[PDB]
Amino acid sequence: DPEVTLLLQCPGGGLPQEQIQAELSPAHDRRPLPGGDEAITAIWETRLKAQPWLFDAPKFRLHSATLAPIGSRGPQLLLRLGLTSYRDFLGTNWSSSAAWLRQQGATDWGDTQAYLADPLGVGAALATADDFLVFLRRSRQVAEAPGLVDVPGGHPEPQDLAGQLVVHELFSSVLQEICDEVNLPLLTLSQPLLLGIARNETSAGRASAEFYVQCSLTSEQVRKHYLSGGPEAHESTGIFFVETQNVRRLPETEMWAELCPSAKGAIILYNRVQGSPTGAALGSPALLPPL
Ligand SMILES: CCNC(=O)N1CCNC(=O)[C@H]1CC(=O)OC
Repeated sequence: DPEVTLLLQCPGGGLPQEQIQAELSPAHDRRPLPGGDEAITAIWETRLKAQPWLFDAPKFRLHSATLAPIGSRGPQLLLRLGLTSYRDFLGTNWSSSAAWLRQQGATDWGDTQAYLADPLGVGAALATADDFLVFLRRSRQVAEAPGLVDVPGGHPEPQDLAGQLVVHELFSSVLQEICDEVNLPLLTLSQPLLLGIARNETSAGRASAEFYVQCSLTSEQVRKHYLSGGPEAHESTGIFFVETQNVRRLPETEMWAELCPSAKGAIILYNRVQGSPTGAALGSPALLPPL
């Protein structure tokens, strides 16, 4: 799977909000482009003069994520974050010249991402009460990954002493994205666990935080809630469900070729962090079938 790389695999079956620190600093921002940020401004102007209803929006930038020594007390993860925008994304990661910006970042800063917006995405492995994960079909008419399978999520917009509010907005945003797209009541959702961070190499290395969320509704109830919004209540064109039993071997299925990179990230991290048992009981052959 060359189009997805794991930046972080969380310990302990995934980290709760209270174990994560953020450092939001202008030291974590994109570097100005070698010939100047006028190249970004020019692409944006061209785009607005075709689609003048488009708007800019602020985004969090991922710089890096450092895990504590395993088994330690205290904060277990430090997220280093800066600020970027939708405009900066369109002029760097989405640019035809994105590979040239990665090579120049390696040369100038020893960092393939130094000249990339790299907005932080969020996504969920969302499990039902009857042990299915939730999948969404993307419209064939959008610009990014048309017609591909996704999981719930999005790209959160901003608003450890500003740090804790930023971690709160990241955990909040994955629940809000589930309520907005799947049409589930907030009180049917567990507090999220962070499983890890995956990078999309087809989008020049931009990263998504992948979470596990449990729903108290069955697959049939989740489907009713999604459909009862009507076609205007969701950006996706359909919903479907795969038994957690079968998610284990999803990379061997014909579905795998249809998953967008960030959804592949969520499923690899679900299988390594919530699946893959370590103890004698769940590891026994009748509960963990060989091959
Ligand atoms: C639905 C919320 N719109 C949104 O988040 N955008 C990203 C920021 N600006 C935009 O103009 C749109 C572009 C887009 O793809 O929306 C159709």
